[PDB]
Amino acid sequence: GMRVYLGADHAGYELKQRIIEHLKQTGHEPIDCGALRYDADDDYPAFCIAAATRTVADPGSLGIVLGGSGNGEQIAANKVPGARCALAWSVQTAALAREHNNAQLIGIGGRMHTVAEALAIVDAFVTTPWSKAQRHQRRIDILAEYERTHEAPPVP
Amino acid sequence: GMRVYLGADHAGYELKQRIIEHLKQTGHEPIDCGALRYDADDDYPAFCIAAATRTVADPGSLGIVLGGSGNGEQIAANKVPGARCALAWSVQTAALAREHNNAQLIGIGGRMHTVAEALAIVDAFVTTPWSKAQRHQRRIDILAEYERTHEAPPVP
Ligand SMILES: O=P(O)(O)OC[C@H]1O[C@H](O)[C@H](O)[C@H](O)[C@@H]1O
Ligand SMILES: O=P(O)(O)OC[C@H]1O[C@H](O)[C@H](O)[C@H](O)[C@@H]1O
Repeated sequence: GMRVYLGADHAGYELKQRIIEHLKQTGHEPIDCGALRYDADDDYPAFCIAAATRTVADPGSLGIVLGGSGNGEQIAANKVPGARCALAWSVQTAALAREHNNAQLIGIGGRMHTVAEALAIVDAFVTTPWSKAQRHQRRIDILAEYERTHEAPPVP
Repeated sequence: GMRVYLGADHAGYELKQRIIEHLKQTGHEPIDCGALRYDADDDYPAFCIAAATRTVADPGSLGIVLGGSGNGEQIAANKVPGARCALAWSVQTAALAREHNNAQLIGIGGRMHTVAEALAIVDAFVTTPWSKAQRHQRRIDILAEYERTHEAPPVP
């Protein structure tokens, strides 16, 4: 049972609703950060930042951000200090986001997948463990340090 | 002809050399930020931060970050202030990254695509114009302001 913060704009809104239901039915705890209704002109960054901020503030939780293409949503989420947001476009990439990047969040482009495909991605994301492998941790650490100082690490 | 800053770790290294060749042959200006050799144990963040930093520092340029899965690489690039790095997993997502997100960078997962698929992704990214549509600019602006102030925009 994972806690999962969900954020979506209008383009991800109906998929977000289906994912909430799916997560409830599969033993997890979805928390809706908005949008709480369909507003055709609404702007994804607020909801992505909301979901990412909550996820980083609640260590051990996960987050999913949803819009049309997934890319703006993950870009926005990655601007939150400490957040690592992968773009999940397949079951394999959702799994690797957890296993290699210890990604707390994924973005999913609601316009790029059928509901069934999207729910399979969600499943992979919420069930795949972080490997804790030394090299993966080292790379996350290097990034975390860069976030702290904004000093670009040297290239060999 | 675009200027394109390229970064890669060992997993994206061979694909990078291939993309450099392709960009030269198609009238563009690639600039290699490393890795300059195959090193099986090397760490993607420095190469991605390097490419993203150079790209943001040179308005009008684009950048491409390359690794195994693409996701760690775009996460790293997105930590650079002002950088918008999309995960390009298809010709469509490469195109929309430019059209909708005015993304200066894409990440590509070398282990996820054939060379021919990757090069078609590259072509879409370096030839698709930014739309400049009001709503897309507004969202990019909202994100830039969050980046500047870390004041999370309010959610309805
Ligand atoms: O405003 P519309 O619905 O056309 O587009 C909204 C979408 O724009 C871009 O594609 C963003 O990456 C994001 O996915 C957002 O959901
Ligand atoms: O160290 P190895 O080669 O197993 O993996 C390296 C890869 O790790 C992760 O997948 C990152 O997202 C990135 O794609 C990197 O290139």
